[PDB]
Amino acid sequence: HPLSLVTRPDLLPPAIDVRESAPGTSPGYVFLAPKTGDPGTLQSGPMIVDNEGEPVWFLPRGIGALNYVTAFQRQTYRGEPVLTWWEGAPLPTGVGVGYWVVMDQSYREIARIRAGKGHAGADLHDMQITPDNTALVLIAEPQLHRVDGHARLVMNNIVQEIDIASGTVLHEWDSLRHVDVDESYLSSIPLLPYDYVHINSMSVDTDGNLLLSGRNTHAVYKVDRHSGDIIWRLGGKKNDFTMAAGASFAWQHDVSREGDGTLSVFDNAAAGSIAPPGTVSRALFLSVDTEARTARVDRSYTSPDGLLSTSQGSMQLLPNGNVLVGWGSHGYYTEYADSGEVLMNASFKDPLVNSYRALRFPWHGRPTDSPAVAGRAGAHGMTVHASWNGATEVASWRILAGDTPQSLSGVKEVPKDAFETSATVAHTSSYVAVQALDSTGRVLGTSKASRVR
Ligand SMILES: [Mg+2]
Ligand SMILES: [Mg+2]
Repeated sequence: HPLSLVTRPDLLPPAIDVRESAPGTSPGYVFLAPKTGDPGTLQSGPMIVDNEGEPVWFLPRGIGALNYVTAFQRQTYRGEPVLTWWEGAPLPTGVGVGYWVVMDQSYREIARIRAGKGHAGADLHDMQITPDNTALVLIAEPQLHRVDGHARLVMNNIVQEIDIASGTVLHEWDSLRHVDVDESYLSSIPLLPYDYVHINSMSVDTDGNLLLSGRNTHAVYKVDRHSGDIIWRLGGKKNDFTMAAGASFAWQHDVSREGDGTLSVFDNAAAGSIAPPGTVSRALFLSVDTEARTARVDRSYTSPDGLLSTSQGSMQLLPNGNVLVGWGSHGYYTEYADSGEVLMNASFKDPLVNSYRALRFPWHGRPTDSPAVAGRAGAHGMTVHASWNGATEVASWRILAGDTPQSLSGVKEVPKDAFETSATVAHTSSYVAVQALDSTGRVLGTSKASRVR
């Protein structure tokens, strides 16, 4: 697991093993938020890696076990590509109270999305920036609710649509207001708040209505954007559609409408003893017929390692037709072709490290700092180390050497082959520096002059 970096001893990004990387893997980078279940004694935060698992960007923003990072992905705000992730405190039911960070391509925070007034914070499970520059945020707050005549404590879910610039709440959807408690499949703990629906995904369908994934009800709800009425229920105790054998899902995550028209559902299909022997989690693409009220499996993708993710997970349809799956509780992620052939299979070197999602996006990082450099003298001469956290366009490094910071001269150019590239030179100098070069040889940035040690 994380070996020391010479130029950045403050960064300890988790290591990843790519057991298979066949040709045809979609371009772009993989977005992860590694965590040690929670405080793991290892760094955690948003991470961007390449197809070899080598880190491209890593930002430690963990605060022990009182405040951690999850649900890292790329979104679009005001037509510009941005980074979003969640930070906050965990709760016993597995939900959290926190906020969402919005950061630009220069890696500075440009916005922070919080729950509306009157609520402690937003839940960690999902958040979606709409093309209307609004925020779909999930609030999970305990409320007293009369079930079977008994007053009980239940885990209510509120979905708010919030303008980013003003923070004003434009729409609000109360789950206890449309979904009954006895629709849940989860057994009742007498002291814990009854997490009856446990929404973990929010998506906007092609018609503008909302698609909400209820984990503990095994159901997907189509909600009118304005009136808040439930259009239909897919799965669960009040299912509107006819299901085949393997079309029914359970404890599912990450539901969205795809370009081909199918509905994507990550069927975890199990929980942690609170599943039939042999079941595996599967990535589901379903064709739903609203006229006949039926839904069948278009295609499904299973793990080559026979994994059964009891929680978390993600799926993504890539532009070339590939399917990228994040196995959630299991620290694996797999990219398939349409035919189901495995193109990329990767896992964290530490088995205790996992990520909520594993998504692929193109990214163009423009760091506002300078490259980091370090030089160590020796018998051969000098060994020069170079890194630039967040830089995506660096193709090679130019090594500068000189006796004074003002008399630096270029001695050697080497390709970038890792997050931190190391190269030796047959000379010994008093100062070294590096220049990051893109594929055409244009200079992207220059490090400070570093005294050789
Ligand atoms: Mg989302
Ligand atoms: Mg998805």
